[PDB]
Amino acid sequence: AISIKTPEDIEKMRVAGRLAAEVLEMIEPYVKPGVSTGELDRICNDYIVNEQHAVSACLGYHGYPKSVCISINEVVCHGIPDDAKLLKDGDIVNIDVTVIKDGFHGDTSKMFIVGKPTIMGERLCRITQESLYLALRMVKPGINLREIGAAIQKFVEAEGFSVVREYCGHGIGRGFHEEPQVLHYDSRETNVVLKPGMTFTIEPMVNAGKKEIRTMKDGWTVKTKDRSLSAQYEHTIVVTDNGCEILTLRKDDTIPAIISHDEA
Ligand SMILES: O=C(NO)c1coc(-c2ccccc2C(F)(F)F)n1
Ligand SMILES: [Mn+2]
Ligand SMILES: [Mn+2]
Repeated sequence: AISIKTPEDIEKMRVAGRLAAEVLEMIEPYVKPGVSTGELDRICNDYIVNEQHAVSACLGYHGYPKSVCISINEVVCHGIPDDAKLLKDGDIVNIDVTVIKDGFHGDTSKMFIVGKPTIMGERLCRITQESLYLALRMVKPGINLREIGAAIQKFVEAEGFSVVREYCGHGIGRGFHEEPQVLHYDSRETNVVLKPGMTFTIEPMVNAGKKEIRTMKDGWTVKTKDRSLSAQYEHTIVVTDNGCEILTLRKDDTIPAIISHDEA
């Protein structure tokens, strides 16, 4: 079933979501040419543990050995922080954070552009964030999750990009992954009517090239099959009585935290 969070549960999701957003805000001035993804991981984990008094949900997840995932360029997801992998001018890089605080999870990611943007890098990051934002503006009681997936896929494909099918957003709360599955494309299997107090993520992975992906021999790193660039942004939300509240909003987001469809 899909759990409906109590007001107290929602407040705990606000705290966890704020913490996960705050990791992303904290790490920003370290994301520069020449830094290793392994150092960025250590800076995040020390912050989560020592400052936030929280835990990373990534560490030990199915045996995953690091505290965040960092995905550069044609790495779609689950890039493993490594001391030998250096950021460089023109890179696009996703940093994906999940923190557990007081039993609740907050899950969020963004792209950073390192030094001077690529014109595809700029555009792929912007359109991927806008695909997330257009989905967030659709969330309100009574809409079907299926409409939202279809809208994201229409928007991304109109820009000549593709949506990765293997991964989806998800319910979230005391579990890192709960019902429902939030697909970022249209499917006949999606039939979920949203109600106030559902909490879930929207997190499209968008390739500049074709949709197919492949996993490296390391068992974790996922890349586009065509080696096109790939981008992702993720927010955790709660459905409210007339819209949604974005639990993981950052100062650099350009969508409001509270979206309401009442008035009109
Ligand atoms: O919901 C997720 N990210 O937003 C998610 C789901 O599984 C994972 C995953 C999968 C493989 C390796 C590492 C991870 C995780 F550590 F959780 F980020 N992330
Ligand atoms: Mn995530
Ligand atoms: Mn997620």
